[PDB]
Amino acid sequence: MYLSKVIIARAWSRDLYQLHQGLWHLFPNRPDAARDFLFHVEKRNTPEGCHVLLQSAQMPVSTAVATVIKTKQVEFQLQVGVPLYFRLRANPIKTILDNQKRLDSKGNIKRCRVPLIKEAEQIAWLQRKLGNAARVEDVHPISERPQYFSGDGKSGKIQTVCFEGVLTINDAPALIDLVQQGIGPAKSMGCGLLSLAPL
RNA sequence: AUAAACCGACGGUAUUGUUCAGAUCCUGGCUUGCCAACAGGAGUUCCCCGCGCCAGCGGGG
Repeated sequence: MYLSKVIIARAWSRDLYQLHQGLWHLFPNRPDAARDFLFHVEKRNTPEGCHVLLQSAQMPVSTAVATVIKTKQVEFQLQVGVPLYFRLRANPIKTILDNQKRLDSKGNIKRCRVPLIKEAEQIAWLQRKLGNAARVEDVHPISERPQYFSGDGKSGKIQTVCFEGVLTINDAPALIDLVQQGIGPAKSMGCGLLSLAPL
């Protein structure tokens, strides 16, 4: 597992799709299939590009558009019952089936993921996702701008929520699994990266 | 097919050498951009795949 800080040129950073496709070229294997990586956008505006915190299973190699600043080999050593700081940009949703009777490819009724617009439901979603791995001691749900994107031929939305707070570890391997694999949908759109720190 | 018809105005040639546009000059003095203002109602968020479905839960992009 490798943790890095990467910057992407503005000309290759208009949509989250462009961020994904641009970050992709740091690991040349086809088809891996991958992503074996997660990332979190901290600064969105140029120059030089957009700053990103990239967790991966390989060592990134800088390209023309994607520039690595620092790289780290890291082993998460988590102890039980220890208070920690956490940050997680996530996509809290509810899969429901459409009030409009739109049709998918199979001729059945289409489903839609909808944002949870109430704090209680978001926090409930969070502690639910964590489960027996950890218990949320304190949480700040930061409301973000709705993100839009393009490609391949579809224009869609990703409403994100940025959780920042304190938690306590109950089970370490489960939490390591949560960090490594990611939490929630839109993992390719810069969600699911759980960042931890000591207080 | 007409004072028409047939029917070259043709050949040869550096415009050349010399030349500071120079010296003098504050654009200065006087100026509030002020008065009024919840962003809140909203769970739609576009494409696949697996398992559910008076519910929905996930995995990819």
